[PDB]
Amino acid sequence: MDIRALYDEKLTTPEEAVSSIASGSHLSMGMFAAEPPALLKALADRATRGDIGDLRVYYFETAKIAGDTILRYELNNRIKPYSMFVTAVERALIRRGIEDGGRKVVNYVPSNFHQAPRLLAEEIGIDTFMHTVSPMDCHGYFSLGVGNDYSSRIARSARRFIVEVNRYMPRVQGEAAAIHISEVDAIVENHVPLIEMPVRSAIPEYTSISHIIADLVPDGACLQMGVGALPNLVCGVLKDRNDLGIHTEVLNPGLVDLIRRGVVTNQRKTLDRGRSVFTFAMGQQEMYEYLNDHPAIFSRPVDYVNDPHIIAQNDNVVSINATLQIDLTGACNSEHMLGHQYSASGGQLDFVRGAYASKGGRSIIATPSTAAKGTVSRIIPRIDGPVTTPRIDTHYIVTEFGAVNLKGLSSTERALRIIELAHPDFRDELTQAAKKMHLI
Amino acid sequence: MDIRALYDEKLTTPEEAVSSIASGSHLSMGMFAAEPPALLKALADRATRGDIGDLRVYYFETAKIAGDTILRYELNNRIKPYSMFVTAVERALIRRGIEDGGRKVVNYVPSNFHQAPRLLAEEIGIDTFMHTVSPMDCHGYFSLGVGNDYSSRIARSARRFIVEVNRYMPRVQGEAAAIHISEVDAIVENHVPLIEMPVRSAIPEYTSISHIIADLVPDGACLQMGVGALPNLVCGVLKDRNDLGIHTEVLNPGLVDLIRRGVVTNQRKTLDRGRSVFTFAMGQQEMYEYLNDHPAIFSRPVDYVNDPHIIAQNDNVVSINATLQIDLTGACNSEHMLGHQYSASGGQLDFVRGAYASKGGRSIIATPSTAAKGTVSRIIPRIDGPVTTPRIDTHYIVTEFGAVNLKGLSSTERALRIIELAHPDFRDELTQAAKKMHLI
Repeated sequence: MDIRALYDEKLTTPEEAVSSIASGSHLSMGMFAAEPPALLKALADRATRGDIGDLRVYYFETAKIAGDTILRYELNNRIKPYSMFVTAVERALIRRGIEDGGRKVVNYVPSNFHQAPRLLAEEIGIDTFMHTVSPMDCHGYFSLGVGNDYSSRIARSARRFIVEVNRYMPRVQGEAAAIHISEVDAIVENHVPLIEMPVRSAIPEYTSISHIIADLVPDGACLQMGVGALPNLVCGVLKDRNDLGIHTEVLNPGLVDLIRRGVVTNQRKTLDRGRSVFTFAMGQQEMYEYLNDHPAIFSRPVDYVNDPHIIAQNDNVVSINATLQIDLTGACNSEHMLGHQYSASGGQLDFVRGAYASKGGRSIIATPSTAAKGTVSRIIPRIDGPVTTPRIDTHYIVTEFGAVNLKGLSSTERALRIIELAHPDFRDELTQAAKKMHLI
Repeated sequence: MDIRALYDEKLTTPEEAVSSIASGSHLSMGMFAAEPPALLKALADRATRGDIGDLRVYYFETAKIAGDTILRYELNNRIKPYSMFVTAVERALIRRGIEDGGRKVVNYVPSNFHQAPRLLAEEIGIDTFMHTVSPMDCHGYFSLGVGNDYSSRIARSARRFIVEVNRYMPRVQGEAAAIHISEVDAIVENHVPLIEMPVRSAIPEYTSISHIIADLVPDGACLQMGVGALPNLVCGVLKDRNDLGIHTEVLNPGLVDLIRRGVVTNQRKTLDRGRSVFTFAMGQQEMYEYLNDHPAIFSRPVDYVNDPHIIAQNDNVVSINATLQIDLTGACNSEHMLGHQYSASGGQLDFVRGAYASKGGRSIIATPSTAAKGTVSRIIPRIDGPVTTPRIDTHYIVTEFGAVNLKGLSSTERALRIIELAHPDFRDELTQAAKKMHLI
């Protein structure tokens, strides 16, 4: 089996590589940084030329890469976004559509991220899959790098798999993370830095928040850190710990810093002992570079990583997630769009459930108590509509004013303890609302 | 070892049995038919005489026995309902309380039923547990009979366990279903028929619904279903099947009929092969008598039965649940009280999740399309507030007009297909609503 010959055989231009994708078919691509820019630019060009139509693209975790190519508003009639998370890119599209005669331009597909591999392969069906990969090694394998998720599965289930080789994509070890040249239909090469998450600055509230959380992290904790600035930054208060583990949905810079520092050994885990487990990674160049050939990091597919039964196997799980609002029932909301709920597709609830089921486990959902320079309360009477984390599932809630374990508390006990986590400026107003709702 | 000597030492009157329960303590009891009428009457009398106070009662599945005695409105100032399900009994109390100067008289404790054993025993803590049991056998064991649920844990974890022996309570085999006299603190005897779930008349829509559902059940299916005329009718249609299995939260007369007919054999199950598994039972005298000493019926605790990971290990699970409303997003609502959501505490979602995870599994949620002589649609634009089954979890929905599998469908595809399950009188209005909501 000659790999070098197979490679040359499949190597081609972005233009020719995407030239065969059928109108009326289903396409998917990797998450975030994995989105292949050369391939997506060439696909967008096809649409611009009017050479493809009715192409449904099903995907999670949008990046400017897709935002600026296939997803551009002008192509919305030809490349139809079947978005499975609604992010800043989709929010902008949706608002533009509303302005343009109330046009629906984003087709949200409700789902559980943890079920994405089966949903895409079996319910939806994907004909073409495209993903950035690390360069082929001397045994004929590419790596999915920062992506496993549903990507490992759809790379195989799709009729055609097209890869974009990028020397900047780290070579990552993981379950089905390695792709043999024989599993690939076409190859293009494009060496450019991976897209980064924005770096964010700490706010004063994070000191209290991080301090409160630290007191809640037991010896040998097995960490998951949710998306957002808060869990990424709170991670740093654990610099002084030892023998921590990682089993997380998203691998972020804060977690990788703990690995770098030797804080994370993974020696107290039941599953994947000795290796930090994640399903996809987002960060900056320093983090991406560090992942390359790292023998103590191991990606796994999302249907493993985000299975609460699997999460719970490891003792002393600590899940730290952020939210946008907490209401007086103890329900939480991470959705930016008022009156909508797309964020429930995320893996937050998987870890809320999984951490609580872990022996010695704790789920923490945290937020500053206010927004807009202290003028807006993030502790509210009642969330408008369907929630992200239901009140029956919430475990620990934290603001800069303290922590409350909600499990086993009555609705009266909950409302009273939650009001005390609000900023003093709002407690009277919240107490009256609770009275009106008959929560107390 | 001398069990008759132990029985005689522990045997007492209901009045004496409940006399040492502390004020300001936590009491729990069995579910439904499990509630002990003589003990509960004696406890209520104790409150009436002003001899106990600040007694919190934590419980699920209320029955007339509880409503008639301890839960009587007039005793609300001494015996505090910390209800974990809100049923007809609590709805009546809540409404009466609002009328009576807007008083809060029921204190809902949000939870997952599947976590009840741990929540009651650990976060909440139970000082006294009371449960009706079958007569002591020659080895010194009583059976919890109709109830396992969280009862088998709390009978052991409560600081005192008081039983009410009733020869009408069947001797049921199960995991931790049998409790030795050495584990019982006091005994009273009260032989009276168990309370029955009322038999309700079928509505016309159930004929079509039971056939659509039955068409979705293959031979070898492993069934879970609720109580009522509809499930009874479904079981009626299923009388022609073979080698069905049972793994259900509640065991009902319909399922027991299939056992009696030899339709249910449990030979195709992966877990508990050969035995019908349930966590509590509700029905009529004929069904209760049938459970007595049945070697092929096996109760198990709710943290096993309602664990989606456990449910999913059996192939071809079919979960059949009812709902009150379905909205155009595919979310379902089972809560009777407008604007509120107490029904999410029930096990419906456990089985929605577990059935989908099962190999060949299907979760079905069914409702007639209208209410009130066809004047009100049960298919609605949008549920008012938090839901029972989230749109991200719904699998199959059914009305008298057919069935839809929602998995993998966009918001537009869902709305369009769901409207076709609504009564013709409402389809135009629902389509308009869908457009306004920007679903389509």
